[PDB]
Amino acid sequence: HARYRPLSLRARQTLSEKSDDLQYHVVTQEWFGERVDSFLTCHYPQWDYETIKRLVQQGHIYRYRKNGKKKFTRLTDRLEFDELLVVPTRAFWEKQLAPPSGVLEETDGPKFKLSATAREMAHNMVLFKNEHVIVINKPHGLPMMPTDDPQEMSIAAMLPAWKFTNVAKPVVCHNLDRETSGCVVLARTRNAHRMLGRMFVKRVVPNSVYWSFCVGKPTVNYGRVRMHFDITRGNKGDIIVARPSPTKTSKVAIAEFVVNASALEFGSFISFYPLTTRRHQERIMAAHALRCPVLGDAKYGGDAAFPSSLSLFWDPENKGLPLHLHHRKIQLPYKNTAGEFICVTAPLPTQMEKTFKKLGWPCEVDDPLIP
RNA sequence: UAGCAUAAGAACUAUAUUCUUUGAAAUUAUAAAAGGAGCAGGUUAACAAGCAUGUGUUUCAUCGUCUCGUUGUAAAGCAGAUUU
Repeated sequence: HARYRPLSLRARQTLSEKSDDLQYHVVTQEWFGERVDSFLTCHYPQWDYETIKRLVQQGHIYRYRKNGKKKFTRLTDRLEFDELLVVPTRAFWEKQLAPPSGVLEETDGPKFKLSATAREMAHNMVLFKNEHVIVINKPHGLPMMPTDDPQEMSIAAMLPAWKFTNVAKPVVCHNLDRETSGCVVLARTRNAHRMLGRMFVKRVVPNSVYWSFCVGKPTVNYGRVRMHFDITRGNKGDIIVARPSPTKTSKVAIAEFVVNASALEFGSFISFYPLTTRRHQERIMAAHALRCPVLGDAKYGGDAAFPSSLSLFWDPENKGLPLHLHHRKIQLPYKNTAGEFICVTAPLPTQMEKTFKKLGWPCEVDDPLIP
């Protein structure tokens, strides 16, 4: 909810101590030795153990031992005689600036019906599935989140389709562009989502690859690309200023590009291994840092991503050419029976398969750079 | 402020007494100042009851979209580097 401001540690402590919306449960003879978690579970049936643990471990719920200081306790610590246990209230969470933990609130929303054809499409889309995670081959044209036009299809909309024998639908762990296809990961459970979210933040060891067909050939076969973006809002779209040097408000974008095989100076096949997440880092780096736009990228390589070189295969005047960028070989923490991590791949889309076949290069090949 | 001068034989001498006289130093000492290399820290940054010019607005992030909007989070979150 709104009216929640970012608070430093001192500000949070000051607000917590000043607020009068606190309930003090006395520890009597009957609840002396009872554990904190059991006491809270008994006294707050409406709350969930997740909320209990979050509050206790983040300090929103504490105890006062008459010691002149508020002790912050673990869930496994025993209580004591004639001591207070301070717990906030709905008033504490709402009528002030301190935001609550993202569980205790009772927010809810409606549902949405899906057609049998859509469910079958989702089932065919699914690639890998276990008790924790799903990896699906998101197509080219479909978007991930709802578009500026509410009446449009989306992966978020289709999410309930692959709610296999689970009460709650999975949650997307990361998002792809509306023009890029390939693997996308869904966490089945909330704990799985929290654990797997640490993969998609900025990292130094690549775990996924992007196969791209780029017009032109970079001067070097393998290398690293680093660009600092200063995304800002514009009239309708957003401006993306890219610079080589850092800046206070800029965000870095790092990738490792390997030219798997280049036909000639006209076209090339590149693999991008990103160490960072930014709006359109792969496309921007291919277009500017490498000076080799993707074969279907009109947003950056306008009139240059559609070359007359491949007039025999693709019509240069057909601006609807799908982007020749494909997410592939996402590596997951979960291992297999052989002891090695699970690397889920996605088959190349129709256009990239056609281009590879026409150039004579094989399509189904294992990328050793992502073990 | 009233009281305090003066006094001649017993010979090293006894914890007892607050008296001989200061009531306002009207700062600025310390020379002055600017932006490759050296040392140190941090790299799990710094800031955050915010921001913008009384008003409008959640924070940070998941590679959305052309304003709209899904999800997580309220830190287990956010700069830059992660090489031998």
